Amino acid sequence: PTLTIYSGRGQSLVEPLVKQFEAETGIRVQVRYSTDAQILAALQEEGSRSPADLFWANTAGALGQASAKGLLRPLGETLLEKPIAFVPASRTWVPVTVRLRVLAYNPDRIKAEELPESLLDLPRFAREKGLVGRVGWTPTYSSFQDMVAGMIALYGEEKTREWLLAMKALAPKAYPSNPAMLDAIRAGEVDLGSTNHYYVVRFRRAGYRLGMHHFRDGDAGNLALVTGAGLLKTSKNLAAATRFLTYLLSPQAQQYFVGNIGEYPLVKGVALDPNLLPLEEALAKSPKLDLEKLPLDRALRLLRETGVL
Amino acid sequence: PTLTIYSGRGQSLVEPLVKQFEAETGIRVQVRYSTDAQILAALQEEGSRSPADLFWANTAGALGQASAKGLLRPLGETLLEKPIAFVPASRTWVPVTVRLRVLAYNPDRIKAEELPESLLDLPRFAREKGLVGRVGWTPTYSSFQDMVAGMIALYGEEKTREWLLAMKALAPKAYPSNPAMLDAIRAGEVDLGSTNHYYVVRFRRAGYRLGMHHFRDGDAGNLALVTGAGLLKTSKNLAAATRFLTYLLSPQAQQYFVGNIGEYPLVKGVALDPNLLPLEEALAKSPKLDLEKLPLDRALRLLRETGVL
Repeated sequence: PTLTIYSGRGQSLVEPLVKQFEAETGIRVQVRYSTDAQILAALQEEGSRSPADLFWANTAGALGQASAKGLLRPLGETLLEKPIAFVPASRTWVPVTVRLRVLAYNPDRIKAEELPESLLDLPRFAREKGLVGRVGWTPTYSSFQDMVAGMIALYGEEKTREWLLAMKALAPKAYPSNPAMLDAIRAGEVDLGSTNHYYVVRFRRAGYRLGMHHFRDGDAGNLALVTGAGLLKTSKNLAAATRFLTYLLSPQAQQYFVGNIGEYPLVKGVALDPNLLPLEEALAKSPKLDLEKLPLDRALRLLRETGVL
Repeated sequence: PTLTIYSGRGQSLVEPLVKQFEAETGIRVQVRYSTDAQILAALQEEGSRSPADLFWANTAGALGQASAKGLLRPLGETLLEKPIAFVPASRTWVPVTVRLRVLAYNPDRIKAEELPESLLDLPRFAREKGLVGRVGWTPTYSSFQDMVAGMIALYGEEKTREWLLAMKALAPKAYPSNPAMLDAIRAGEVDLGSTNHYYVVRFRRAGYRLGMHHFRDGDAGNLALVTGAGLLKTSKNLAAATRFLTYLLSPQAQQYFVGNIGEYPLVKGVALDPNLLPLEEALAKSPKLDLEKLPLDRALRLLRETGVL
């Protein structure tokens, strides 16, 4: 017998936690690593004969799909009472960490106080600072796509399309990863880029003074990016899988998420990092959306039609 | 309940952990942030305006000085049995984390399999590979000076002098901090430099895949840099102070050191980092010196007299 996790989270993040869990509990664990979307597909393709016990996803939207598609078991109050925020109405999965969209910038070139209060205002701001050809983005990156989906949810397709086309008119540089983009900010090739907060945290911990800008509370540019896990209906190892979800919400595992990964924890009693906001301040930043139901479908359509993807 | 800590560890490291300890226990913690050397001066000679409970030091050498001066309470088997290694011969403080001297290099530009087995042979390697002006060091940095002290213990001053003079013949570049030197390694100003392992870890976590060369087991260039904490003879808050010492060895605190700081833990119940060695491998690297008794003053004198410092 082995606990089987299907993970849309990265191996360099998952593996050390799994190894610790194996050592402490004596439970053998096997992990499959794919994208959230590939995991969702495989879980459906495998039907009743899936060996899968848990789905540990990079995104609330993938868990929302798994739930809506009847893959997930309802969770009890013991697990669902643990997180401080983001517990789905479906009560079929548990949020484990949250990450924030932020605006990274070079603080030698831009004063914090002149930065825009809204993402929608970013293209005008970039033209104010003469930044045509001097802004970066990551059009193929999952969280950027999530952010565009939140824009649709808040503002509608037309305003979101308008923004995409305005962004394209800035001649932005596209980077295949967030560290590539942040390196370009450090080098002075671009002066700003929308990214995930923990990439900026990692650069700062390494000694690079990269600016971390938050838009006004509730702005689409601060979208909350919730990760989480659910138990599958197919699970034949429910006690081990419950033990594992418990482990993911423990102070120790949560300290790993904060420290090793740079993400915000969702339980209290975790030591933060001077580069992170207090938890209550972090929770204030995102629009209050149904994160299970972001219109990623419509986001990809717009990104394709506008020439971003 | 209250607790006074004299910390030679940086505020950016100590503060988040102390805040969580306060929140968790209701013990009000007061911290003095200073250097290990300034704290020693206070504990042996200069005095305090109020009694301190704990010396949380950056270095085993400073705790060893405090011990030699008789300023630390003896600890016994109940506290000292938790750490896996590095319990001091004096048994007057508890080891909390370990860091390793390593050789940072740019793996795009340097072939790992060609790097020397001993720090002593670095100047020859560098001269042969035509790397004059392309080696960096941090002459003013505490851990560099510790490594030089390890050299004096292992080799004597005459051998250490030769090495220092052979180094100087490479026209090495001097950097005010480890991040500055690692940035120069990334940028291409130099190709390698002796540093502490966690600086390389932080660079790798940010996406800059700098190399971490370890010398052969026992080599002076792999010196173990142990951090730790001792109870002072002046301690008025003995209950809170012993509770904190226990806390520093707890799974959550140890996870914080691995994650937030990048150091090696000294307990087994912790999730590591794919950029760290397994624990036993890290334990093999350093020579087996009495870390409480390194000739730090001789190292300082020698660095000043060879004009390195």
